[PDB]
Amino acid sequence: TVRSEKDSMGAIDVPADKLWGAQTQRSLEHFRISTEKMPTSLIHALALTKRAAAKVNEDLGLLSEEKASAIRQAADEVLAGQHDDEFPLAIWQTGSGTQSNMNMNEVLANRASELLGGVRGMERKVHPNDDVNKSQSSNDVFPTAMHVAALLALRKQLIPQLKTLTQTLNEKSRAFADIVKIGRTHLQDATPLTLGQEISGWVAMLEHNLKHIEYSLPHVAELALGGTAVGTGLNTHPEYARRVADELAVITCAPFVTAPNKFEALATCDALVQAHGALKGLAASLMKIANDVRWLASGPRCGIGEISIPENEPGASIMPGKVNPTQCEALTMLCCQVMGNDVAINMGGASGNFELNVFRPMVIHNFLQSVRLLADGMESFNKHCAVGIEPNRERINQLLNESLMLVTALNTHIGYDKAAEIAKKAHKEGLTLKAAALALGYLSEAEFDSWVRPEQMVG
Amino acid sequence: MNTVRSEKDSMGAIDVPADKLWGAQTQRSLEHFRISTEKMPTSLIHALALTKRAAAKVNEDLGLLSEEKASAIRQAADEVLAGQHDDEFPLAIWQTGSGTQSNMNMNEVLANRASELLGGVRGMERKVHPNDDVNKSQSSNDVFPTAMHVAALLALRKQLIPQLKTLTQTLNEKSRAFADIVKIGRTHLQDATPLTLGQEISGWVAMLEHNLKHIEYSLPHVAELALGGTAVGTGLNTHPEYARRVADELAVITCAPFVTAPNKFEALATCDALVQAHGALKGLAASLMKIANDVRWLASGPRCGIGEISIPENEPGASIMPGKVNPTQCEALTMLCCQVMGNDVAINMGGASGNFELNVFRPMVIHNFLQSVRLLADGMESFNKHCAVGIEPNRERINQLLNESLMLVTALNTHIGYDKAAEIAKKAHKEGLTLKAAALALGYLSEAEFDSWVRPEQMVGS
Amino acid sequence: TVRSEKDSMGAIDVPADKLWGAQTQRSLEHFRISTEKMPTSLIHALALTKRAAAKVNEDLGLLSEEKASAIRQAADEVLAGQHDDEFPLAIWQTGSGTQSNMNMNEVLANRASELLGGVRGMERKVHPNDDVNKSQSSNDVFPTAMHVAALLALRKQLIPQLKTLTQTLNEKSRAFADIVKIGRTHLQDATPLTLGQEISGWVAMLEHNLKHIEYSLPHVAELALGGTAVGTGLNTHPEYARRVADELAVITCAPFVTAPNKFEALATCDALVQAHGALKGLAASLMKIANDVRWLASGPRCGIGEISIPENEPGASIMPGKVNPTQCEALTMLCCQVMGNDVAINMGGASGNFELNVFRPMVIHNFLQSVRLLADGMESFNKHCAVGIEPNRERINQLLNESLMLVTALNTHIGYDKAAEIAKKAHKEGLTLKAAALALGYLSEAEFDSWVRPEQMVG
Amino acid sequence: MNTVRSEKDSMGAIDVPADKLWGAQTQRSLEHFRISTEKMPTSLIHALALTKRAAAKVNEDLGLLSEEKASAIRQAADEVLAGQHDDEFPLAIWQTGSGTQSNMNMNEVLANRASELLGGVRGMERKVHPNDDVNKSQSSNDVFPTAMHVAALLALRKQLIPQLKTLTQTLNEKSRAFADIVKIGRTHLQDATPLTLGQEISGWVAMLEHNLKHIEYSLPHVAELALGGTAVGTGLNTHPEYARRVADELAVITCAPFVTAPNKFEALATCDALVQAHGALKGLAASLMKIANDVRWLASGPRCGIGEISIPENEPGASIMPGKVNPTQCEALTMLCCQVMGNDVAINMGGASGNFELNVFRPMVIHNFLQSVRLLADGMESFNKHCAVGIEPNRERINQLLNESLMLVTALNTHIGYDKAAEIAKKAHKEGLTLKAAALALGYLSEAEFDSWVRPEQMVGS
Repeated sequence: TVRSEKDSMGAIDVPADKLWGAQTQRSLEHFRISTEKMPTSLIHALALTKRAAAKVNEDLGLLSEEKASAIRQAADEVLAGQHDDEFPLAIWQTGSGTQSNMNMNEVLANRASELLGGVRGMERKVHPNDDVNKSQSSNDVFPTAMHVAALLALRKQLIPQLKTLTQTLNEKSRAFADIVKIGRTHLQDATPLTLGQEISGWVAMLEHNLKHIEYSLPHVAELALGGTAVGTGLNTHPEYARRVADELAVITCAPFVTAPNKFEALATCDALVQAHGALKGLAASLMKIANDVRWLASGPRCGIGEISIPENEPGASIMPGKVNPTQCEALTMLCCQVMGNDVAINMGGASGNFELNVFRPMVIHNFLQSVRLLADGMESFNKHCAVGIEPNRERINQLLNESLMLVTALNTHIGYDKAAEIAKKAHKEGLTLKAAALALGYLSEAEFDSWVRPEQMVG
Repeated sequence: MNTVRSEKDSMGAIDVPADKLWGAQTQRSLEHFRISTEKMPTSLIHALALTKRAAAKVNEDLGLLSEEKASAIRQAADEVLAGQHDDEFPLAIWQTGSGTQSNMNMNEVLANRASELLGGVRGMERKVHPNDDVNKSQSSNDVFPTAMHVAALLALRKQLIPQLKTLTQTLNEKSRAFADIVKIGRTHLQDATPLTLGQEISGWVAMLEHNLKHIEYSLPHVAELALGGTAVGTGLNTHPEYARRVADELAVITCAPFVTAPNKFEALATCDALVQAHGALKGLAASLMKIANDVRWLASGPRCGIGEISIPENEPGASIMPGKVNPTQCEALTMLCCQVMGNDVAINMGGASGNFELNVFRPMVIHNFLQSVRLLADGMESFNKHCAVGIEPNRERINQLLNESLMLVTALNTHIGYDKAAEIAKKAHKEGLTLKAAALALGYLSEAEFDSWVRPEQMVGS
Repeated sequence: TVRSEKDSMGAIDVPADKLWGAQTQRSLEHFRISTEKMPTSLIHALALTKRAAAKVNEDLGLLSEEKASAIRQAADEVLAGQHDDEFPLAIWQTGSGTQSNMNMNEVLANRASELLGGVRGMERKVHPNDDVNKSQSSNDVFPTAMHVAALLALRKQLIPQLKTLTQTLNEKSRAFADIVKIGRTHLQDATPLTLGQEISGWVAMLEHNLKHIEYSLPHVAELALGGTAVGTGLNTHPEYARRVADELAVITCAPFVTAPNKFEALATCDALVQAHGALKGLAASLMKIANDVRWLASGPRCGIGEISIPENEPGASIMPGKVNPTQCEALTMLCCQVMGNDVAINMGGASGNFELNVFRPMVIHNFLQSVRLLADGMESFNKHCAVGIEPNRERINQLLNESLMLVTALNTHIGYDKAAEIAKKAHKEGLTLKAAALALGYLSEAEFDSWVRPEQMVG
Repeated sequence: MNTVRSEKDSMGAIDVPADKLWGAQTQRSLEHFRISTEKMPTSLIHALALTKRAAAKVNEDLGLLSEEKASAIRQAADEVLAGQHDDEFPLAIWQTGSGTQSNMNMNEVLANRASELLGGVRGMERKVHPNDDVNKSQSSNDVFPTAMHVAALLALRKQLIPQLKTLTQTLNEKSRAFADIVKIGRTHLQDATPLTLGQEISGWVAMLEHNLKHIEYSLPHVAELALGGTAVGTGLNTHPEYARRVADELAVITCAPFVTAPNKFEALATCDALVQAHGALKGLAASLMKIANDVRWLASGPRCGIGEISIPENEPGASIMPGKVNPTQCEALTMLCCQVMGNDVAINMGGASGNFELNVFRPMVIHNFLQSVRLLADGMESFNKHCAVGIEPNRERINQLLNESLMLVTALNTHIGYDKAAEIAKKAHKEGLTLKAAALALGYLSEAEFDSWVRPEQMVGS
């Protein structure tokens, strides 16, 4: 049931049906904190980092072709989802990510040994440190995997979902471009704008956010690998850093480059602090959009009720028309989460010392969570709410013609002071605008219905 | 004034304005920390003066400081407390992290002024000395945390708690006045089963009562004072009774229950009492945000929103959109509640960042803490007098919304059965009818039966 | 492989080997956001809430004994860990927690049906809404489960671990009460204190934190159950609210009470905002303690090096004595997490509207995570670091006698000005205190070794 | 002054101080929002004056405002910009959430002053009118966000970016000066393989260069101006060229690349540009915290810490502990970096909280944003001139730590083999010896061989 594996501290029992080794087993004894583990995206990024290092070590004559090929095949198995239960370590581990680095070194070594016709354990043919970790430190591997995971998740999950939601809202803005509704400022009745114009604000927000996120990508694409322990690259080949960044760029099809300054790359999480700044901006924009949708849909009788949204959940038959805006609630909740995650990231990023920032597992846990939340949240909100937004045209028109600020249209005809008098009149008593205007003899009713035209008041 | 006076410290001489009472170390800090515009708040300056006044009294009691000097120092401190020397404290929040520079600012101003009170002069011929006399038995390391806690506890007791109690009382009066006004409930922003306006306001009242208790629970820790720990917490070379005596003297002159900190190492190395007390303040900010939002949403309109209540109209804006009045008290309150949340993060970072024997994030921690107390106290005071005391129901609008909603339909269940009641609600919703119109259209009851059976006052409990 | 279950929206396929129903299945379609699910503590609290409601409904004659007993037995199976895979829903769901409430209603109904000799599915003998949810709303059930989970986790996990760590540090403070070391303020050489005194500061911090956490418990013990949809308790028995709080108190052995104001209980998360305030205070204290430990242990040659800590991880044989303070790193990282979690909670708690706060899954996700992190982190730091803190007595004494601030001891003998002169002398040149004092003739060397006694300088 | 002048708005008459230039709406705000002490910063007041000056010019160009009135309004605005009217702006941050009250403050002051410039008087007989003239073509809803962006962009361009560039240059000079000084590395706070002091500082330089680029990427969005959107974003009843013309005029008078916002609905409904730009500022705060901490830790001592570098000694403290000087510039910087983090949270909450056509958390957002810019700009300026320009290595201490560490042992591997080198390191660690002493004790090499083989200058790359 168990196997005895060894490190420099001695022997330790490891489950026979697992591929990790002594160091992973010790971490399981020493870091039994909560339930958060490395996410799949990070495990995959670590496997890609080892795959690239193995290829470059082979190219430089430092690692045999048979070992380099077996390591790459084992890494491909991780990427293919064959070893998810081989990565049991907590986020709340050593702050450099050493334990997860060793987790990957041990799993890949034991598995590559089997691929070469050998066995897992201390008789293995491939060695976690001398082979899988060759030319590397935990110090430069872990920030490399952080940036690989972050850049790929932004490119493959978040940005596509952001574009998809933007396109849906752009279509809605065009479809509702002629529907005049009442504006609200301070929650109070204002002047008209079209529903398409209001939605066009949401679209412009999402377009701006995309640009801000795109501006953060070049820094995230810079990789620490090759800085080794403290940034000098001592005892590495002078071409290794460029070569491994090039290999990661080839195998991921993403524009990874070696970090021009390895001291900044090891001592900080600055690229992720900055990139997460753009994500909390997106969270603030999505919060506003989600709130507008649920407030506009509120009712069906005692709120605003200007739009309808899809009803996705069942309800009591005695309560027809209570449609809780549950996609909006999920989205607003995750936006709060992103704001909190930003604070955790900022504290970790502010807290480097000398040659190494050792808040890294926590920083990447928060960062990748925010990406998942925003990407999946935008997908969910798009599919289950935004694509189905529809106007309640009768309710929109009823509210539009209730606003006393339609009196704006009378300025050019009878002057601001008499328009302000009609509005103050209708407000002080319980009268409409036209009832107030006719009681003052400032115009005829035909003059009113010809001059007060909301469709002419939207620019 | 252009003319200068030469003041000296152990590093040499520096020119200070001739018309000012500070000395060399104040001038060095003023010149070396030209960072933004935030200065020590008056509450903290007063707390520093109180600290020096108490130390002078105790040093005299113990025979360490002459009556003549101790009395002059206390007289100078009383001038500061009376508001006669606000312009003598020019230093930034963004100074040394222990607040040494503001400690020295008080030492220098009080020494120069006490010298004048003894018939002497300000400057290097002074009769009273900032270090040997005004700072006797003290370090910046125990003085500044003491002033922080004195300022914080007095602000909580004298400003925040009374304003919280006043706002709670007003809302309790409104809850009682509106106890019989049934309105539509809202959950998820959707129409829901009814409750009274008084019941809804009673929730706000209960929130403020709970917040008061949480704040009260934080006060004993803030009442613990570092004074007597001196440089590292050991109290080296101070009188064994000094720490208790100075806490007792501060308790006397402030009428507040200050005590000496039982562990001076915790008192110097952390801002933990303020981190915890600010936790209660951010709780209050979250409650006040919710109350303020309920008020402005319920008041929204006057025609295109909810409009269930009216609030006082206090100012117009620009002439564009004539007669439009906004819930500006609610907005000021929601804005300051956001500020308190951000201040909590800054405080938490400073509080988490002590090293060894001293936390040196102190000016920033106390700047944020006292700001949050001002914002919450003054904001509650303003919201109360300019909005809450004048909340009124719009009874016709409340009834219109309630009676035109679908949420009174369950009152029909006992009379006609669930199935017919649900059929009525479904028809009303699909066809845009009131429940009464749908029920009459189906022939399931008479108008008189509907009016007799559908009683909102029977659907809210007691 | 599948079963057809129904709700008011129609039929939907549910895995035959699962116990949930139509509403849980729909939630799995509509809320596919990230990976965070309800934690076990919350699932168990929900099961306890249903168990108590079933007992009270039976006592009041509203639910048959056979159904109430079967529901309680099913709930006990959940509490016994027999149904962990029956709760698949995301945190990022409806903001009231309706979906997880229905998840529990459906699992308990289908299972209780089997316990009565029936089947799962639409032919079941126990019904999720009419039976398992009787007298309840999602609106009052979910905040009840939040408070049950929070109070029990504070009482059973966090507070015991806090007391355990405090006791360890108290023992260390006593053991090192006579070891004089150099104080540091602003990172600079100060006057002496004992190592026991310095550790006594950590102890006092943890004692204060315990009191603050204890002060938060009475509010968390107040339960919303019985407020139903909006707080009025419409269509419930007048004794139900008190009875169900009493039953929860009996079955948990914790002092639960019914909330005196159900409107505050439904419309806010205030008790948890306040309780989390105490937890972020503990995080700030633990951060400081952990930082003191790792800085005091830094080295072994180019830092402070005043204490040693256990070495739990292997290292390269060529690098003996590099002992990374990995427990300190895990602890400081989770303290940053708690600070971020506090911001997320504060935003959710500030964001209630009218009768209901609908940020609840996110609030409780963060709150229970902070409890796990702090409780498990204190356990880990205690077992794997704090219990093994030891002084490096030679290094402590070497640094103690290096500080020029030992010149303080000369004030009472030769006066402050000449003491300040000796210190300014030793600082300006490259001399010790005694070399400077002898070169000035201010004292003999016997006078120096008799007057400068650090053990006499600690109070 | 006790004497009053009666000023009027649409709600009635109110007394204002006779010696002040503001009007009825300023007085109502002053009296109704007595909340704490934070007021509009001078940068924002100036940005409001610039906005009014540009609107007056464009309104004149379009034939909507007489030359005589437009010129007098611009003259009054120039007086504000010249610092002649700071005491005329008494309003709190904690006012209406749109900033209407400060919009009206500028309208009233400029109208009353422009009236005087035309030979008229202040008050209700004035010749120039706050609403019809100074606010022509405008709403508070587009004026306040415009002033926010004008103040923010100018502060970033004129204060923050130049100070960031200056500090970067200083640290680059230090990196070059110390390029040959090998020191011990530290990872996890533990002794690690060596690098040069110049390499370590080059990390700080690279951090500041990256931060500059991130800040620069945020500027185009802040340059977009809401002016022309009026009340809800439609620009109802304004000239079709007004929005472009006023952005062009602001670009001319500020020499900054302002443009009209392509979507006025986004510009009114959000503070998104400032939420994003502040994200870059909190990134800079995290970098500066790390740099400041490296400096104070490396300078720590002078005898019981690290002590690898020396920094300027700028002030003493109190006489207790004589001659002890603290890294006070580092402390001010770390404190303000904490402040920026908290300010980010307050900004994010305000930015997330818009509703419908207008975000009404604006005074609080801009208060925090401009504070962070002042803190970071002035803090970098202060840290540079009072600390960074004077960083110096303690060469003997650096060499002592390096040579007495265990981390040079790998230099022996190629000469005696890994196994003997590891044996030497293990013996040195267990017995408290230097590597040289352990190697000699084992008889594995000579002292001359050790000195020849163990070359730190060969262990740092290039």
